[PDB]
Amino acid sequence: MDIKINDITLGNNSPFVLFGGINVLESLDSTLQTCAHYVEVTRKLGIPYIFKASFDAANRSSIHSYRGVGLEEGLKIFEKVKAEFGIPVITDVHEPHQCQPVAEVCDVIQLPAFLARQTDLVVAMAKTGNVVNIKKPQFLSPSQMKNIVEKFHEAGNGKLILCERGSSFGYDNLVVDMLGFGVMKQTCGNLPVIFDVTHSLQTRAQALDLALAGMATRLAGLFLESLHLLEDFLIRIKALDDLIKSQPI
Amino acid sequence: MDIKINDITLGNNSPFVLFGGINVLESLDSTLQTCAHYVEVTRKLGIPYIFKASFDAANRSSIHSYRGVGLEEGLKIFEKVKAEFGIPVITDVHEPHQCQPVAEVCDVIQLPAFLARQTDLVVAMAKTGNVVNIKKPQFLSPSQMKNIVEKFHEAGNGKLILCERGSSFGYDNLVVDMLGFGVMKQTCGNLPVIFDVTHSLQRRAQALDLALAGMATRLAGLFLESHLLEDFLIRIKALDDLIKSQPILT
Amino acid sequence: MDIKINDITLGNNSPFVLFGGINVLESLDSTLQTCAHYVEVTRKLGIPYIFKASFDAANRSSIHSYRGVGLEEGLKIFEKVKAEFGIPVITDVHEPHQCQPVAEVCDVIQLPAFLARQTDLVVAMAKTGNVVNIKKPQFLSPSQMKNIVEKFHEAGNGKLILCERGSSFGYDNLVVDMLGFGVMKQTCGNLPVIFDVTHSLQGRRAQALDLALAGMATRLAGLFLESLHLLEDFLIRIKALDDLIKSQPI
Amino acid sequence: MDIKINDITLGNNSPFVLFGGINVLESLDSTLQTCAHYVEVTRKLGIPYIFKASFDAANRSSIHSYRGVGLEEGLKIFEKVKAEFGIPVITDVHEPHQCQPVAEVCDVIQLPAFLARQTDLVVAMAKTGNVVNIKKPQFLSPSQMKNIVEKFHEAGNGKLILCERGSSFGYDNLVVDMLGFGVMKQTCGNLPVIFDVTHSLRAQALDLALAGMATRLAGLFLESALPLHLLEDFLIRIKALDDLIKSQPIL
Ligand SMILES: [Cl-]
Ligand SMILES: [Cl-]
Ligand SMILES: [Cl-]
Ligand code: NA
Repeated sequence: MDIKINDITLGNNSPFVLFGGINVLESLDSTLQTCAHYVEVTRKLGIPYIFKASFDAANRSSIHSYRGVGLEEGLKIFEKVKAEFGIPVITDVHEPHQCQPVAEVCDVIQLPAFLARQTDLVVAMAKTGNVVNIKKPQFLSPSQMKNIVEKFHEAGNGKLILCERGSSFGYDNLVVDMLGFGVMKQTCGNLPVIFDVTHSLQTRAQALDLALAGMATRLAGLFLESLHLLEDFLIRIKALDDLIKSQPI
Repeated sequence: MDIKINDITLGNNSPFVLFGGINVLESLDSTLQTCAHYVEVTRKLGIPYIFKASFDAANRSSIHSYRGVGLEEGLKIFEKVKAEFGIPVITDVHEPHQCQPVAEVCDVIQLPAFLARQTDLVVAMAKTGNVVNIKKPQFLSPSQMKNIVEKFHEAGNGKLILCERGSSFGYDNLVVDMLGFGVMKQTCGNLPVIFDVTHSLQRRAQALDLALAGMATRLAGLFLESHLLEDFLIRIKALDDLIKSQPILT
Repeated sequence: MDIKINDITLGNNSPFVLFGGINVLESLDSTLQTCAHYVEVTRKLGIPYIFKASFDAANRSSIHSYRGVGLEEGLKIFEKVKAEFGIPVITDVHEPHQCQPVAEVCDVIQLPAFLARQTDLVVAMAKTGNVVNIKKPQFLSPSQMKNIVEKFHEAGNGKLILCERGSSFGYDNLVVDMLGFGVMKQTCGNLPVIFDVTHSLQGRRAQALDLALAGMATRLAGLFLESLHLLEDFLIRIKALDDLIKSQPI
Repeated sequence: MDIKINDITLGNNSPFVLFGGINVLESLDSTLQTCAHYVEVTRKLGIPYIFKASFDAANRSSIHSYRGVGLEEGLKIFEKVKAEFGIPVITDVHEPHQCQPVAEVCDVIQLPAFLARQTDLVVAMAKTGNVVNIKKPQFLSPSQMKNIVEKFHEAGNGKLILCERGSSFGYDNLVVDMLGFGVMKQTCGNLPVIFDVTHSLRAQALDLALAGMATRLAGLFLESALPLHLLEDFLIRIKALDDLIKSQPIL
């Protein structure tokens, strides 16, 4: 199943889409400058591009840590991003009440990994009718993903992306099971599967090897965070994706 | 470090405390009935007991499964449980705004595993001044519990219980690392550590083996998401009494 | 199923048997000293005891590392240990040809964990008719032990002990699944199950005590352990727990 | 570091080498037939090829299951393969005494994973001077491969291949850590790394093989286990990705 995001076709047998941008929104001008760069690079490489950021640092590690710009100022920055660039955007939500007004602005809304089993947030996300990105928790198997998709379907929204970020492997370590992408396609009705290579690594030659290996299994998209390093990175990812997508299934 | 919960002393060198009750509150009548059974068994054996229930069923497996009575009517039920049995109670909270009103009635407030890194919730829980049960995520290592404890301490609350639930072990399976109890005591100032045996089991023989193994390491309490109860508790009490009666090694 | 090893009765509902000694035999005199210590402590505590050592260093870390005294001198030392102390002994074998000569002298022969699926070694060990200790590989699940047991039975030997040594847990780490003991008992005919606490690991001997107590709480036939009187202090506590567990009806 | 195996160059920056054949040697005519098919297909696509089989199946799922033709007859069969097709061959050794007899006939000798820490066997394999494939145990981390490599070096043999076969992942189940390849390259001096996709496990073998080879590897290790007739379709896709990845500079 493909999904249309404005102009963009996202699917497991389509050219890969890049989801990319900043950990946490800090200021308008800082964001425009990051986004500008991703757009120029993707535009000449001809890679469809969706801008990502959080407006809220929900898991900030110290009670004195930066909070983010908050919802109100974050949606303003997102509104500026879409008007200046004409691209879709994606952000995460952590509370049912945030869902409707986030979804008014942001093309894709994201269910945070920690919160995948929070049923009221699932329902409030489903209700908006928007494309939803479901971040697979490190503690859930690719087979348990259908249970979450079932909830979204029962609540009447089938426009779902599944997003891989690694699996718990002993203490304090992650491994990405390259067979899990296939399992998710097979049990979840060939919904778009994308690969969050950045969070898979947190526990760069390493990021390139991992991104290539995951994209070799034929995926809808790549999901990251951030002289000319991105561009050279994406040239290599595009070369692989083009080849893979050109072979019959 | 011991924690006083009304007339109960909770600590890794005190007689173990049983936490248990019902999954989700629906009615007063139904709650009082379950709680009465726990009370009668634990009283007969002399085991301290804290009644546990959710007012919001936040991770129900179907979206349309009953969501619980909700905050307002839930707290009314908890009030009547406390009045009728004279025991402490515990419930989980989900948003910052819930913490104060819940803490007015519930002696222990519980931080759900999936919220354990939500800084706003941790702060609002800390500010109640109540005893807090921290449920350990199955993907978090025992040494990472320190970081959560730290956040609570920064926000002014040291009355913390750590609740073991098992660890991710390949796909689907959980294993309980019996060494992780000691790592938590050692790294987290010997806060009371309790063992949620049920979650780890996703059969009576299995629950018994696992509960006995954990209690053998010397723990403040046993946490169920559960004369069947009585027979099980007779065995746990036997082990706990033996272990606790002996001094920690020289 | 219980096993007689000379005068010792090994079984999951019998008093636990301690297995211990040294890693690699170095000389007759230091062997006899180490054994005397274990014998002194276990006799005074009333615990049956089987001495263990390797005559071999098959996995020695450097090609220049110490080899051990080897089979011929190894077997001589085991003869002397047995004549001096009148206790059974246990050693590992890594090659099929080693099995019959080693079994001449050693009461129990041990299938190293790395080799537990090596069909020729299984067969050669089985043919000796001796008591065999099967080390569960860290990479095998408890439900797979039935397959190795089945092979030993096809090769004609049912005097089998199963030995837990932990399971792979990410890179460079082991966890012991306390539910595995019960799975082995249930699927392998209640053969004696023993717990290699020493290999399951890797303040600190705090750790070995915690692990040993947690494992013995599940009701096991025996324990593998290595040594002012730490061994004594550990065993007093393990024996108290074992006596309680074994006095409860299953 | 590259290794020459007769006229084949094996290396992490060279066209991938296929190590393929069967599990256990069973009979002469069947072996030759299966080898013929591998040879035909790899020759057709220009893929360097090394025939693999065991003469001693040491971990059979039942004790009286056929162990294989044994050393003497197994080496005769390998001789016939090399004579008929003119390709290199690879087999596993199980005891020190086997190492010399096997190495005089076989181009690559393999250290089974379950024996990987047996020092006596490592020493005797090292002393042949033969190219050695080291099979990484599923319970061993990538950074611990350097300890095995060091024992081989100490005994005088540096012609070593590292073979990935997956890592234990909970019970009864394997995951391949795609970052494990780079760790082995970095810590073991960029010795050739190959990927045993068969023992790491359909559509799956292909996904897994393509992911592995995307990280830039010296070879692919499989048993036909694949259906033998779909071999060409499988290899066309591997070769396409390998040719892409190898054609770009590193970094
Ligand atoms: Cl996660
Ligand atoms: Cl092992
Ligand atoms: Cl292995
Ligand atoms: Na208060």
